[PDB]
This record gives sequence, structure tokens and C-alpha cells, in this order.
Amino acid sequence: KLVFFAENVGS
Amino acid sequence: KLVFFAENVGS
Amino acid sequence: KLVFFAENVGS
Amino acid sequence: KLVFFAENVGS
Amino acid sequence: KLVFFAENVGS
Amino acid sequence: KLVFFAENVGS
Amino acid sequence: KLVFFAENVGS
Amino acid sequence: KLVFFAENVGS
Amino acid sequence: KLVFFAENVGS
Amino acid sequence: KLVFFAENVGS
Amino acid sequence: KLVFFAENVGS
Amino acid sequence: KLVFFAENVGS
Repeated sequence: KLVFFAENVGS
Repeated sequence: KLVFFAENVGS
Repeated sequence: KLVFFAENVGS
Repeated sequence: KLVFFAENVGS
Repeated sequence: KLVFFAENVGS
Repeated sequence: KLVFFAENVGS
Repeated sequence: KLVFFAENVGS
Repeated sequence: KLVFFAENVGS
Repeated sequence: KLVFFAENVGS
Repeated sequence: KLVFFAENVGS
Repeated sequence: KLVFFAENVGS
Repeated sequence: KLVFFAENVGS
């Protein structure tokens, strides 16, 4: 099992 | 059994 | 960005 | 994006 | 028995 | 991309 | 900027 | 980019 | 498991 | 069994 | 930048 | 098992 999550809400 | 899921709602 | 993979296969 | 595969075959 | 799976949703 | 092969043959 | 990765795969 | 391969073949 | 988080609200 | 996963969301 | 590889193959 | 992760948010 493998899970990747990325988000960019950077200032 | 194999399951792949991907979604891109990135900001 | 979400990527998920799961596998259960005899090897 | 969803991809699913399942198999039960004697080998 | 042999199973191959590949996916490219790369950023 | 999915490739599956299974075989049960006496040899 | 958030990056997350988790994996549980026998090796 | 995901690549998966599994095999169970007597040798 | 791996988690990375970065933010820049610097003055 | 072999699993490869790569992602590039680098800043 | 994320690169993951796992393998369990008798040798 | 091998995991590589790199990020550059340097000032």
C-alpha cells in the first residue's frame, strides 16, 4: 500500500 | 487484487 | 495531488 | 483516475 | 502468474 | 497499462 | 507547501 | 509515475 | 512515512 | 514483487 | 521530488 | 526498500 498527497497553498 | 486511484485538485 | 496504490498479489 | 484489477486463476 | 501495472499521472 | 498472464500447463 | 508519503510494502 | 510487477512462476 | 510542510509568511 | 513510485512536485 | 522503490524477489 | 525525497524552498 502506498499513498502520496501534495498540496501547495504557500504564501 | 490491485487498485490505483489518482486525483489532482491541487492549488 | 493524490496518488494511491494498493496491491495484494501472491508472488 | 481509477483503475481496478482482480484475478483468481489457478496457475 | 504474472501481473504488470503502470500509470503515469506525474507532475 | 495492465498486462496479466497466467498459465497452468504440465511440463 | 505540503508533501506526504506513506508506504507499507513488504520487501 | 507508478510501475508494479509481480510474478509467481516456478523455476 | 514522511511528511514535509513549508510556509513563508516572513516579514 | 517490485513497486516503483515517483512524483515531482518540487519547488 | 519523491522516488520510492521496493522489491521482494528471491535471489 | 529505498526512499528518496528532496525539496527546495530555500531563501
